[PDB]
Amino acid sequence: LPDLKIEKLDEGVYVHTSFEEVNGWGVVPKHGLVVLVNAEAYLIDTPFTAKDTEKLVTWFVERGYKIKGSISSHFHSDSTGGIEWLNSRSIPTYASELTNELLKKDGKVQATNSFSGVNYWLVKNKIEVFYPGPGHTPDNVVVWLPERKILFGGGFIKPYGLGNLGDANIEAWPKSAKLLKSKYGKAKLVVPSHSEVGDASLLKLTLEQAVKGLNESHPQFEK
Ligand SMILES: [Zn+2]
Repeated sequence: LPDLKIEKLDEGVYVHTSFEEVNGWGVVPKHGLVVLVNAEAYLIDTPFTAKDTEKLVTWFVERGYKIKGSISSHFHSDSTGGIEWLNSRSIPTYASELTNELLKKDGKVQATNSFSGVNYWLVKNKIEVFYPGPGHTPDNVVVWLPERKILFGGGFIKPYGLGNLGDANIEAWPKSAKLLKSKYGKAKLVVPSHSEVGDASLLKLTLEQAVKGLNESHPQFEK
């Protein structure tokens, strides 16, 4: 597996990329963010492993930016894998009430802090968590950075295929995607879990991919 990567996306916004091997297919990249706010650091999604989470946190902490919290966008391990490590270090972790209930049901360690409702400000004026409704999973949320107009979309953003439908709600996804598109059409950058970073157009494709999945009711390179 490739080493953890950290790449600048905007002033005070970094994409962290961690990797997981899929059996006989290959390595798949997972994107999250580190957002620097008021000279402190916040994780948007954790890496899959405690090792990568520790590497990521210590990297910023050593250099003078205290880790103040992490928010996980949904219950899947690619978003929550580092919660155990963070809790073990007394670093505040956050996830929605729905996400914590799914973690609990799945026998996974929960975030220390939860929230509910459509909007939740993790940092006032600077980090907003938004629940568009069920889609990729029943609990999926997105994270908005109003100062940079950057949206972390995570697994909800599926411009080129809905992917693993094991936990998806194909019935609700179109309505959720419509709501998200209407809410953050102003986004300059949209960050998906695996696919390439794009512009607000990703919100359109997702929507059309949702409405097209309903009807018909790792990446796939075969063509
Ligand atoms: Zn997922």
